[PDB]
Amino acid sequence: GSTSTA
Repeated sequence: GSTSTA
């Protein structure tokens, strides 16, 4: 799993 925001 991965989650990234910007």
